[PDB]
Amino acid sequence: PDYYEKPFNPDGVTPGSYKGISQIDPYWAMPQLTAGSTADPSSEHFYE
Amino acid sequence: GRKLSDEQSALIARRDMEFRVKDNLVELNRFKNVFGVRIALFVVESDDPDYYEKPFNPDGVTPGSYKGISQIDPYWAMPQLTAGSTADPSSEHFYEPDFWIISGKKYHRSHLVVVRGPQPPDILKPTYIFGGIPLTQRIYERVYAAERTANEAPLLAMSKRTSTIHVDVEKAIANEEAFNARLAFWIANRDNHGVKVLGIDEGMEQFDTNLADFDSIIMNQYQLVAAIAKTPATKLLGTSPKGFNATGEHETISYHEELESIQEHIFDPLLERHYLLLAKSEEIDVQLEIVWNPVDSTSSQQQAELNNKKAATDEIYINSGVVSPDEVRERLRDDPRSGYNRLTDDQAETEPGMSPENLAEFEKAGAQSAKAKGEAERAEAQAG
Amino acid sequence: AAERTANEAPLLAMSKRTSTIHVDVEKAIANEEAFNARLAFWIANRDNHGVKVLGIDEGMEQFDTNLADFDSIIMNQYQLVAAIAKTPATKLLGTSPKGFNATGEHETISYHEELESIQEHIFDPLLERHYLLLAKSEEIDVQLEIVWNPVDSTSSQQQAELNNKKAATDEIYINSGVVSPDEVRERLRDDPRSGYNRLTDDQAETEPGMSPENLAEFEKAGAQSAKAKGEAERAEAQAG
Repeated sequence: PDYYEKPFNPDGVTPGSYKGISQIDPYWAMPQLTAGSTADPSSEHFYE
Repeated sequence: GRKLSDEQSALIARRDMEFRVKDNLVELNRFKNVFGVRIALFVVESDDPDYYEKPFNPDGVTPGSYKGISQIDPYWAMPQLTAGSTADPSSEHFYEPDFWIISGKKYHRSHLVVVRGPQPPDILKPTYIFGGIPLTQRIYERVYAAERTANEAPLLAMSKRTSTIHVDVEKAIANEEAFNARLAFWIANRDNHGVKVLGIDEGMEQFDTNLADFDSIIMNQYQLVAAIAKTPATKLLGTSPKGFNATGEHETISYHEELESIQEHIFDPLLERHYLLLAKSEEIDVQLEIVWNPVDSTSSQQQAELNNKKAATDEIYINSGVVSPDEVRERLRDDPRSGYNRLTDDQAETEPGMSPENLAEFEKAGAQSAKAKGEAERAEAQAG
Repeated sequence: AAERTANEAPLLAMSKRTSTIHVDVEKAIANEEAFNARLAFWIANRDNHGVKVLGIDEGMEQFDTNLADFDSIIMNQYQLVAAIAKTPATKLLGTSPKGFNATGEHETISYHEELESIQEHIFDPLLERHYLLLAKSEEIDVQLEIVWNPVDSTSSQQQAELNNKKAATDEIYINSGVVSPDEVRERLRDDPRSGYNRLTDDQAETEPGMSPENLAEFEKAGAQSAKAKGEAERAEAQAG
């Protein structure tokens, strides 16, 4: 029910589950920032 | 990956002949450029009243049902949006019209083939009624400007010089119908090597106009028009504009590349769908693929040293054994540009590298080897 | 800026020439509708070879505008526009701008360089993940990657002269035994620009140096060697 919410795992691929490619305009998507990404600049994942 | 027999080749050839495929392709591209969106419909006769309602089924084709291709102008059809198409941006078919209204008849999207020009953003799609950006909208203003600038020059040239004289107009209007007659006589008989006589209190002056700058403006406008249409000016105008280089080395390359892009994008899907439907309609149990001829066009000479260069390469390969005498034969047979196009059904040598000279030395080397082998054994008779 | 500057010139060309006449306006407004009629007749029938009659106290004067400077401005603006887009102007406008030399050799190289930069950066990760996920979904238990075709575009003459030069390289290595005839046949098969795409499933000779002429000289040298050795023992049969 929440596969996209979990982090990606290649081992979870169901045969025939792949359907196609979807592209979204920027005004339909709103990014969300967590406390982990804004912890300290020493983190490799700072500000995305 | 192999060549089909002659009977179905002739069948497909004639079928395409009475279907006017090339006309359909040309009109498709032309009206797509003109209107920004074009609709292609494939007519297939079925007994189901709602065959077009159901999504297209490849296996639903009945023999001999196909009839041809029809194209619909934008102002006849009316798109319709289902709830799923406008459900959420996550869908792969967001803002994709899944139904079209043509004179009250419903057609599913899968049954149609729609080609689009430039793609507007999603928010601008409803304004364009889910269509591409028209080229006429992009070009009409500049076309008008260029045409008006071109037309203006002869009008100024026709009135380049004006001549005026001064005279006591009171005495002129005192008794005219003779003053006018005299001046009309002068105008009628006016030329060089004649003398005009005036009084001491009058004068005469002339004015001109310099027209030595219109050409640059006209050529700049025409160059801009050529730039808008993504076509070299040497085709629209038939000559490079004045003062511009006419090397055309990269221009022809870019034009050929654009033509290849058009071939890949617009003509490929309709042709693929047509050929699939035709093959399924006439019991053709072979899968078909489309290969395009080279877009570059050359005169007879360039063809001559084109063919010779490949011929030289072929001899290098066959003597080295990498290729065989046969596989070059049908390669030449498949190429229509090759000079030899009336080939028979005869077959050449199939073994790789067995040239007539290579085959000649095949037996000569082996035969001498046996003689050499026996001689050593014959030498072994003595000293033993 | 470039578009408005381009649009300005034809309008000024339309309004290039201005003509004026000085008359006694008081008399003209004393009784018009005939002055207007006469002037309208003059405008309607105006051309060269015609003469205009004026009073002794009147005068006529004309003006004109020089429009020989717009072209350089327009081409400079368009050159800057093409510079911003990191694409040669010869493709945006179709020709090199006025006054700029048109060698164009290095600009094609720069555009090509930007082209494989785009190919490596934008297109590569999406397509790579797509192929990985397709392989996982379609139970294809083979690891695969992506290799890119050359970015340049060539004509028939250029392609033919390209293939001919490569053929010489193939022949020189085969005679020296660097590569095997099949190992270049497969390369010839996979090349898209190569004419030979109808190759069958047959396999050619597999070990390097074993060329059709290298066949013949091999057995003769091999066979003649045995003959010479046979004579060696035959010769030594006598003299001891």
